[PDB]
Amino acid sequence: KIRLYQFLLDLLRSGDMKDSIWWVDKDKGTFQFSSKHKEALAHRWGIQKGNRKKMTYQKMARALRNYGKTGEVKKVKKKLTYQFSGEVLGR
DNA sequence: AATAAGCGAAGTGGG
DNA sequence: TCCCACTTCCGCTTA
Ligand code: NA
Repeated sequence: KIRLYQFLLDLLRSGDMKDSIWWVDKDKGTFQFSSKHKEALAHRWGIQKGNRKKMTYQKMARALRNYGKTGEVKKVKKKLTYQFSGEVLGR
């Protein structure tokens, strides 16, 4: 199945949930979730994965934090904001 | 307090 | 066997 970082990058490229997620500086790979509309995007991730339970933004962000060490996605010190690596953006 | 974002041991999937 | 890539659960911290 698709990886979480790829699901997010694909959404940003397609624009299909523009009210839930958006680029901040696409050249730098920085993006931000909507405070009010991020849960709908989390729900979509869980359904795409076929997980047993309903996915929540909290659980999705718990997965996102695990990318910090390997580098695919890092948290930015701004509300709801993260940054893809150059390697992820290049692929 | 109420609300929200952010943080970081065991269970599940598919190798 | 034992890692992948999360998922789920739980408790805590900061604003
Ligand atoms: Na939140």
